[PDB]
Amino acid sequence: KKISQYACQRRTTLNNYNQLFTDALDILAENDELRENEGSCLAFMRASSVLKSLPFPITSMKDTEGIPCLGDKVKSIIEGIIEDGESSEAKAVLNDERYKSFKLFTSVFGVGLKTAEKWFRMGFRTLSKIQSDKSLRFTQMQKAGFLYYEDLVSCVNRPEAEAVSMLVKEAVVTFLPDALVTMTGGFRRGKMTGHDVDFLITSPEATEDEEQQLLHKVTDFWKQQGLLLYHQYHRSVFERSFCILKLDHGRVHSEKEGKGWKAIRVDLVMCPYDRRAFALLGWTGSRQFERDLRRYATHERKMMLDNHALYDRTKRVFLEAESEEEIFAHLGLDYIEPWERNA
Repeated sequence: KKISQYACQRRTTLNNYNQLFTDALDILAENDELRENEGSCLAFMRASSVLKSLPFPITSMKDTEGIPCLGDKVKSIIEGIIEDGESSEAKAVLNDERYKSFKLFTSVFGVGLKTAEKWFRMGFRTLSKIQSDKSLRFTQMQKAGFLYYEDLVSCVNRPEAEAVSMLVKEAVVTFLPDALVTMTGGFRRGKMTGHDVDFLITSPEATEDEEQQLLHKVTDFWKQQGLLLYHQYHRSVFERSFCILKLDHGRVHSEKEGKGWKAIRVDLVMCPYDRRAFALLGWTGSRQFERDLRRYATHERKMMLDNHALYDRTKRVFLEAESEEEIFAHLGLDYIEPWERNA
């Protein structure tokens, strides 16, 4: 069996035998991303992704034979790690001032690349200086990011994601009692931690007006309960909401006070019932698994896959699916479980 270049033709569990290589490659991809070197970034991400799927650790350069997405630049990074136990290249990025600042500024909710470049070019290097500056002005998203900084930079754990899950279902069934709530993202793929909790909401019986208003009702309901700390909606091409919820500690059933609550990033997506298999596939990730799913669909099958449909260009028909298994089968792909999509 020859290893495929597509992550959607590989099984990638959270058991990484090559973390010494993939951690170095992820730093190198992140660096390029923060410099807007998209091509160099995507190239590092594909190499990192293929090594995460390996059932054994690389111990020599010979172990690298037959593996796709392993260019000449990437091979020199691999050899360097085999020789020293560390990547001088990734260590350089870790010591780079632009990398250090961009990673720190974008760690604030509301801060993207244009805001992080602006602050860096003003001579700012710490959040303390940003926050106390009397001339800087911030967006409502950034103020929330600064206000709940420590809680948001703290990992969201599985008991917390479940405590959030209960709050989402309770709020949703108040307006659409037949609605299906599904936890997506890294938590669906078996991750222990995340930076946020994602949910997909859908209703068999709901009308166009009912699905358009549900996220507004859910948030108004949390606002009346005093649980909403921040919210931002985004029109349909799905109805989305990006919140910051107040999560009381008494709601968290873990093995483990000083302020009995934690601010949690929650993302909600409402989708029409007949597009649910596509939305679940699209919102489960990982990001590399999606990119390869769409790349394989286009290059191999002459099909167009997105978050709401699968179109066959040869047959001139949209392909229907009531499940992710049906989408895989239409793509001519063996089914890959959510826990094998950690590409």
